[PDB]
Amino acid sequence: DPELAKLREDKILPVLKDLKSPDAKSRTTAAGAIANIVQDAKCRKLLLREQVVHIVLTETLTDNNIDSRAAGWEILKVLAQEEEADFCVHLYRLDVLTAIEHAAKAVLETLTTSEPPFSKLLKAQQRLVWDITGSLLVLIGLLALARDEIHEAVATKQTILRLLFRLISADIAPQDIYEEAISCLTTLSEDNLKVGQAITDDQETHVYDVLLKLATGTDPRAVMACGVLHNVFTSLQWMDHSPGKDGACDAILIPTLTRALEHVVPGGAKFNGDARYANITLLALVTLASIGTDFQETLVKLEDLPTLRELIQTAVPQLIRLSNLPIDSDESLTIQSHALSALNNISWTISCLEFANGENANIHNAWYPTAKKIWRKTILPILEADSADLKLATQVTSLAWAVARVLHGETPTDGNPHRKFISLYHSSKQQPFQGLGVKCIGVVGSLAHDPAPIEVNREVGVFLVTLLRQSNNVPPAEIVEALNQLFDIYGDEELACDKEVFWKDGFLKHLEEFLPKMRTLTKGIDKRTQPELRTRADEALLNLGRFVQYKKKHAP
Repeated sequence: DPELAKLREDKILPVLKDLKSPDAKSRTTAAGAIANIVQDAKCRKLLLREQVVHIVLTETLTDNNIDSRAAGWEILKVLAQEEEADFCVHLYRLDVLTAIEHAAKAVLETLTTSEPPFSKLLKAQQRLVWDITGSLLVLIGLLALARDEIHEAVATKQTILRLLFRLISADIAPQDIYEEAISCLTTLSEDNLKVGQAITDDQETHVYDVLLKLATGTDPRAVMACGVLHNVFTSLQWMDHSPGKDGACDAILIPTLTRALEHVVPGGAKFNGDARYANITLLALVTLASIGTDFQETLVKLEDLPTLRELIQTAVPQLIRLSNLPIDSDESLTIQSHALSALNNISWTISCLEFANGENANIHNAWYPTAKKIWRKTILPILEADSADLKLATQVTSLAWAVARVLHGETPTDGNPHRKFISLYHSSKQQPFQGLGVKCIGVVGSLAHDPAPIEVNREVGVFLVTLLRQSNNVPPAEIVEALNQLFDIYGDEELACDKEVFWKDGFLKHLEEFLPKMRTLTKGIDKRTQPELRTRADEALLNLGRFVQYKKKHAP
């Protein structure tokens, strides 16, 4: 390729010689140059071919001049932001974490020294320190997110943690730096024991107390603090069933998060006069969604369940309200999506509990009427409105499935929701257990249980059986869910749908006939690559055999 040779000749080779040499404008200038050169795919790749990282790690970063070190860190930053995660793995294998640790060491020295105190430095100098800090914070987050192994290595770098704690507790860095430090620590504290411990055991800066005061009060950064504290509560297992210092758990954060949601209204979401308050709103929703997942452990292990209690009484009403706001922008659509996400997580967690035989009766009773309200106030209104967005259809269907799993035959029939989900099912196929197809099958089967009307049961039953008869374009995960739905609905000879549908419409012939196709398809699922699906398919194949013999034994 001759166009690459010239491109290499006229923008790559020159700037690299600039990156080199004794001085030193050229280095921040190199960097700034690369910040835009790096943006082009073809220019970025030539630079990597020209060994820029090796240069930066051996020369630019180890330079006595801070203007040079700053330029070096900027270059690694923009590269990491543009490449895939494997680039971060590469920096990691080159031992970039030791260099980051050394730079954070120097930053921390400069911020805490009285010789001279940081405030007494010339503004141009303080800015370079912020330049570098900014680059480091971004890099640390990207690296942690690239691989679990790198995340754990970062957690062992006590000096990185101390820099974060100091930036957060001293509360004297510029706004963007404080926010990036909060965001970085949020990333590092997610599912990480060592980080959680470092935060709660920090008696140099008492970062945990600083965070706790902020999360609980009226500072506009309350929600940011909440994000970090929730991550550590889950990591350390500070929960309802085993509270942390002074009873600490997710429940103590829910008020602040719910408070953030009442400020959202149809009309004003983000302003220039009010910038990125829009910022609190989505962070609150993201945190609420994470709590909705994480609190599963308390349910397994409502005076003793304050988090569940706060989710039902305080959070969910606002989530419902936000889920159904008039859309008048992209912000309102993003907000609706984030609200559905949190509702979904909360609702799925509760529906995974065993309720038959009067188990978890207290939770069931506390939730049931909220389940019905979500069905009526969120699900139905979205369903009416033939939105073509599959993302939104996927979310509403996922939530509906979660809710219908609790309601079953008591799910409202208002508006014939089953027909819309079946219709959604077919339309999706015209544009593994997380597929939209599976979700449609799940919700529709759930609402068909006795005491659903017989014709609701019949339309759903006939849909499910027709998947078995015409399974050419039906993936295994959908077959497995369809079979399981059928087992749940027609397993009882004393229910009206047994004689009035199962036997009358000849479902048995079609189930029995499916068996060979089921054997074939179950074997086709690779155990190495899809062990969870294969396991569920084998169980369904076994139950299909059992169900067929049972129905024959009880044939009318």
